[PDB]
Amino acid sequence: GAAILPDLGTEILIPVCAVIGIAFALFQWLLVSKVKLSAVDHNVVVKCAEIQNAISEGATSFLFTEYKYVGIFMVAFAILIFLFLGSVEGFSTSPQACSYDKTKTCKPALATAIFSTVSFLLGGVTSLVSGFLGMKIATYANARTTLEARKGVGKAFITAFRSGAVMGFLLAANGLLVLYIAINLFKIYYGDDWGGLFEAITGYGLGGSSMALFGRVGGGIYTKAADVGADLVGKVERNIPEDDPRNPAVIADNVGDNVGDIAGMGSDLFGSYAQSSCAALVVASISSFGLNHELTAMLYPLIVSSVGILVCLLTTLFATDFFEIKAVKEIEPALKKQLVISTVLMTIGVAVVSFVALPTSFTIFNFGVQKDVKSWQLFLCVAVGLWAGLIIGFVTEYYTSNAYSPVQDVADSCRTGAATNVIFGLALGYKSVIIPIFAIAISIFVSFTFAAMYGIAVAALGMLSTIATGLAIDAYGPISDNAGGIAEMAGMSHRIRERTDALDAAGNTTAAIGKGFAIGSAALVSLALFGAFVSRASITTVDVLTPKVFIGLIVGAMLPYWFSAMTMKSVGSAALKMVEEVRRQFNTIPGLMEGTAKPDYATCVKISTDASIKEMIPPGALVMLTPLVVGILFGVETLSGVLAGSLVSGVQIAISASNTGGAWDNAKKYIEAGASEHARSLGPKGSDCHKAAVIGDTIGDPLKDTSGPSLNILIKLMAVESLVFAPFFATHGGLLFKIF
Amino acid sequence: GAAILPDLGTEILIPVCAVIGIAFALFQWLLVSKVKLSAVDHNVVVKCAEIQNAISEGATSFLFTEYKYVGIFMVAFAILIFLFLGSVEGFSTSPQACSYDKTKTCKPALATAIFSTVSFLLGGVTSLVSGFLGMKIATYANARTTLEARKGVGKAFITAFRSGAVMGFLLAANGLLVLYIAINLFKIYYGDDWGGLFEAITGYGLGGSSMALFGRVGGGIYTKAADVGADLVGKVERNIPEDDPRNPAVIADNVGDNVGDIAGMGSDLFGSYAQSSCAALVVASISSFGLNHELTAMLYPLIVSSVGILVCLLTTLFATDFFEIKAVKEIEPALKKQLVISTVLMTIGVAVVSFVALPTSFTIFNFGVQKDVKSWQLFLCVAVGLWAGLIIGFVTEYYTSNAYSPVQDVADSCRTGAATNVIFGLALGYKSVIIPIFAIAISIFVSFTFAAMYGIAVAALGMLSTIATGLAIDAYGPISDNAGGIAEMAGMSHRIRERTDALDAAGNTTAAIGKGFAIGSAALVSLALFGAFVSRASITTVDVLTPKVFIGLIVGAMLPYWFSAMTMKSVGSAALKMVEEVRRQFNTIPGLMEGTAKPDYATCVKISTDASIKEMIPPGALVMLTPLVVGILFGVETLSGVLAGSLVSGVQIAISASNTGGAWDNAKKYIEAGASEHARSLGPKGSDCHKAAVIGDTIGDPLKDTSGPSLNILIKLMAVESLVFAPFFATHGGLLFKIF
Ligand SMILES: [K+]
Ligand SMILES: [K+]
Ligand SMILES: [Mg+2]
Ligand SMILES: [Mg+2]
Ligand SMILES: [Mg+2]
Ligand SMILES: [Mg+2]
Ligand SMILES: [Mg+2]
Ligand SMILES: [Mg+2]
Ligand SMILES: [Mg+2]
Ligand SMILES: [Mg+2]
Ligand SMILES: [Mg+2]
Ligand SMILES: [Mg+2]
Repeated sequence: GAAILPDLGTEILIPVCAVIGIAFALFQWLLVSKVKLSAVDHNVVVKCAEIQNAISEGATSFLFTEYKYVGIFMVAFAILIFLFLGSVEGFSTSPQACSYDKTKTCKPALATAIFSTVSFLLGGVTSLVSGFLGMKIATYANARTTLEARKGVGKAFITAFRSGAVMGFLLAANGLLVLYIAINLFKIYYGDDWGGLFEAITGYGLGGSSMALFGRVGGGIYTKAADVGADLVGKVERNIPEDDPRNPAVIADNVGDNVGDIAGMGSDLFGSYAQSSCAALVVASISSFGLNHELTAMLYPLIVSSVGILVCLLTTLFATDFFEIKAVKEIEPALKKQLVISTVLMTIGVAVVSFVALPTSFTIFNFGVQKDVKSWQLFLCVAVGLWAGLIIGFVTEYYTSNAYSPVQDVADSCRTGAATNVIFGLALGYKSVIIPIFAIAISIFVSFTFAAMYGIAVAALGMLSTIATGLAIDAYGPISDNAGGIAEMAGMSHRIRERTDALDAAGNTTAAIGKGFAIGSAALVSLALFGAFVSRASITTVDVLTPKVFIGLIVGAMLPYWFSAMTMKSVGSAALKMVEEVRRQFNTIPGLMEGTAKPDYATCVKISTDASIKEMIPPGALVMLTPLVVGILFGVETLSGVLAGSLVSGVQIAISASNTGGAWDNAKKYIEAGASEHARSLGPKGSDCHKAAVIGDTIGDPLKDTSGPSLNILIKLMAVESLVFAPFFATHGGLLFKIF
Repeated sequence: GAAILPDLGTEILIPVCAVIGIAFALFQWLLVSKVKLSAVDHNVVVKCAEIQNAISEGATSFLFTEYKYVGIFMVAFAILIFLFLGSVEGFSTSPQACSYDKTKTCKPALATAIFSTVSFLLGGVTSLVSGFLGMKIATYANARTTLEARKGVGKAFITAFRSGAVMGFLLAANGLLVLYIAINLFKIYYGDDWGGLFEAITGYGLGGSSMALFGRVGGGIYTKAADVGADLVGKVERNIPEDDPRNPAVIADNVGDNVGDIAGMGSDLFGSYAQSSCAALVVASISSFGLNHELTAMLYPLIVSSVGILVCLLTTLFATDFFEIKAVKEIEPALKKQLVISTVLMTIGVAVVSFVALPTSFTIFNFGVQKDVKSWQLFLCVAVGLWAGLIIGFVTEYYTSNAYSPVQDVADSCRTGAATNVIFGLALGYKSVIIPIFAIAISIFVSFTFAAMYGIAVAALGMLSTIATGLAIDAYGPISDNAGGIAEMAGMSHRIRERTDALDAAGNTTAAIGKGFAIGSAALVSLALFGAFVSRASITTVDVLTPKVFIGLIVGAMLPYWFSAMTMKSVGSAALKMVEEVRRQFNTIPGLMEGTAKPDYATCVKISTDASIKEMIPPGALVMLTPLVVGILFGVETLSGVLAGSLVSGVQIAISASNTGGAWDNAKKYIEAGASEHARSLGPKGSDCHKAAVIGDTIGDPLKDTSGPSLNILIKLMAVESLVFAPFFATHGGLLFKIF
């Protein structure tokens, strides 16, 4: 059944909304350019601009180096996709029976091996463009946020948030436009074979998350080596302020906010967006929508994202035009309003899209059977994902903001030293998982029940339907974080650093919230892909109580720990070398501590550049080799176990790591600000409580910026990778069981 | 068909072997009594006796308090068991057709409800005896180990190890003999109805682990609050030795080792022994052994345990007589040789047992079907668990002993502060899970394939066939811990503490190893019980990709994190109180720091007692209520997911926590001993490195002694509980799906 909105309306609506989001982001970049500064007050403006240039050059330099390796890996792995998928029907040029309906004839499997390779490289390139653009705006707006901090918090907040929105709307409108364009290009070849079209398209998400795994790990290693080294020697050993220009690791630290927290994060979320859209597409592909070639209903996920951009645009105005921040206590509530407003507005949006872009009745593929589904049931699938996200944001704020007891109790535990600070921090993180898991389970139950794997996929997209806003609040953070580091390197007034610090602490909470959305959506989308994988691999039942599935389940559950071991050990080893370097400079360069001599920044940049590029590779290998190794040697049943186990296991450590690290940071920020008497009782900066907080903060650095947030990528990447290679695994895999 | 070993022989062999183990234990306790002391230098002998009595009194006191609460919970829960099980057939007294053979009449379900309650209480009481006896031997051997340290490590080693063996053989022979007696007593009633005989018997393990959960958590909180408090204030703050008699928290610290590391541990391992034997028995009971009433083969697991006692007796003689330690580097290898010899001897013993106690062919129940199994396949089932254990032992040694690079690098990482020490230690723990998980997976695959759930249960039992020795080397540790604690409190020479420190470091590794075995066997027995549950609940297929199962899976996987949040927070909070109290005495009691005034030990004992008796309740409730809540509300399918999820997810956190904490401890011991240039450069005691090590160690305290080791109980306890209540859930559960 056709919908109210005709195919031509949809063909127009989607890219119109994208260009709108692009226009809007370009516009926000313009308003941010209204803040003038050059390296030619005035003496302070010149210094800020010199510091920005140092950071901007350091950031661009690292991404270029990083993307070189990753681009090469991108090219190599694309050959593997062509070869393995092409080998399914021996590289035949002949058409064959449809995988989904043996009464019909489909395009040759080799064409699909080729179009998978193309969309993969599309996804890889879009992923790199995402993180790179985000870096460009972030390294542009940081000093602009510092300069506007001379006029109050509100003025600096806007600059930071407008700039976060630039990244938000650019990433979200570009990822949509490319997908839409790819789908229409692909359709030219595939014609009536939508099954093959969208099976090819799923390479897009595989491309996105592949180039994101390396950018999150590599970026995260770079940034945390510097962070730990700068803060330990600077603040704990030498009693100098954070981000002090004497500290040789400060440039690498602040560069690191852009190459990890911004660039890697942008790629990470692009992967999430792309996989969730593609997952929905691949199931609709072989449900009534794709079989009846109903284009509008087929592109329902892209229509939801389209409305999401408009909703997020109106939402953004509330924090950019309609309201101003007068007290620092208004920052976190302002950012949270963004989530609440977008969630409420988008519920209405999805209601409308569900009403105009869907027939009231259709069928959804359900493990070999066309299942009857109503459009109001699909509305609820998108909606549970959307609201689960908001719930996750709220619980995450509660456990990571210093406006509430959990983080204040952690700061408070500093009176008895670093050991109690850490025990309390760990326990907080563990505790934090409870509600998010419950929210995820409710989303799974509701959406699985109504619409099977498609429902779960659109629940994932629901949670990410507000991604422009989500990215905006998140990106706002590292921009504020740089703004404070620049203020201190520029030797500005203490009132400036206090303002940026308030903006920064809100960004800490905000970045934890972003991790929650990433982990929540990854859980949902991976589950949906898992289901699609099982179908595509022609498995009758994934029975937990079979030797093959169970070994996969327990081994898959171990993988997130293995991955965490590597990345933790890497940061630890790199930070250890950074500390030794910072100490060397302080102890051998005369006048450095005195303020007479310049530190050698480039040496610290090198330590974390060398460590990141080298050490990003094994965890990257572990994630990408696991589907291939298990699928080839052990078979699709065992890989099924690996996927379920790594999902339910990886999710727990991801959440606890991110929240623990976030809480330790904000506990530290609490002490540093001294905005209440309790906070003031743990101070001043330099006290034993403050230093204990800093210890916990630096332990949490790799937890929340390297291992923790990369875990969502590990889970969803393996899931999509498994689906893509399912025909190959089902045919040529299971080797060890065929031999013995 | 009958085995070579006739039923009457088996009836004799088993108790004879239990009596041999009990006689051996008594003999060792006798030889240990040859070390004389009394409280009535010669002052050194007197001071040791007074300190020992203060520790004995404290430990006997706490367990009485703890066991009183637990014994009351036990009685209540036993009523719950009777009521819920009896309600399945409305408490009818009428016999019904046997589920395993409709041509036969079985005893009423009501009788099984009664005998299940009886076996539950038996297991609970035996668990309590196990922990209490262990505490009584440990608190008898501690000061005798101190006095013998005057003659050297070798002498001290012998008394500590002889004593650990007292516990090991008493616990193994007692667990065995009680189970043998219960089976014969229940048989008087059940007659030919072996299915019901052994279904009732499974409450034994349920009682064993129910009580162990509280003994582990309660004792664990008690000891760790003291430990962290004593260590932080005394060592990091006040710069005094560890276990210094001036420190008010030292008595509670050392009582703690007996109350947690001994009594808790003893109950814990008893539950493992009981569940594995019971898991094997239920499956055999409705296989050919039970269907054909072949006693010898039915009691195969008990015969294996009978032989293990004898094997371990021999093995013990190698560390007790045939070899003398004369140098500190020989302690760990002696300890490791215990595992090696027992494993090799038991491989032979298990071969002999498999040859004389089984018919060459038989059938094992396999989800409704009788699976043809051969006796050499069964030999391999128990042998693969036996050998997986040793691998776990070797790998765990490699990660927790300061003789190897992992821990030495952790210690080395102290050179850059507490933050790096914590990052390295966490990474070490994560890294450590890999081989054990693979070892468990291999064991599952082999034993699952050959003999389904019975094979799996029998592999778990295999892993614990050498439990007398396993307990011996383990119990050796806390005894050695107290010995150095007593030596310091007694003001004995530096040389004595040096010998005890060498004994105690080996104990840290040995404690990690015991944890490895408990987690390994927990995974195995839980999976077997999971499978039995599924049949008992008449579940046709546990399909991962159904809404009901998957939500159980993701929620199940979260439970171990919820549990770790609670226990970590408890210790953190009680430790924070302990620190405040210790600081108060040092700061306000004139003459304390000077050693002319005595501290108030009792107040610290009271803080540990109050926190542990209170805060053991919620995590205990989380474990025991979960099957009931899920089974009653959501039904057996969902509970299935929960059983799988908590298994695969819980083992990862249990392994990484135990090993990280172990590594932090021995990294500290390495610095404290200065037995090489590298270790010395990190010292001396009181250096910034040492204090960084102490910070790591104290964070590790609750990880490895409260949360970590209790996790194996969480996993395995929910598994027996689900099986025991399975008929009740299958019939009266799943309400939320019945209402709607
Ligand atoms: K941040
Ligand atoms: K120990
Ligand atoms: Mg920092
Ligand atoms: Mg930063
Ligand atoms: Mg910063
Ligand atoms: Mg921060
Ligand atoms: Mg940081
Ligand atoms: Mg201690
Ligand atoms: Mg101790
Ligand atoms: Mg001790
Ligand atoms: Mg120890
Ligand atoms: Mg300790």
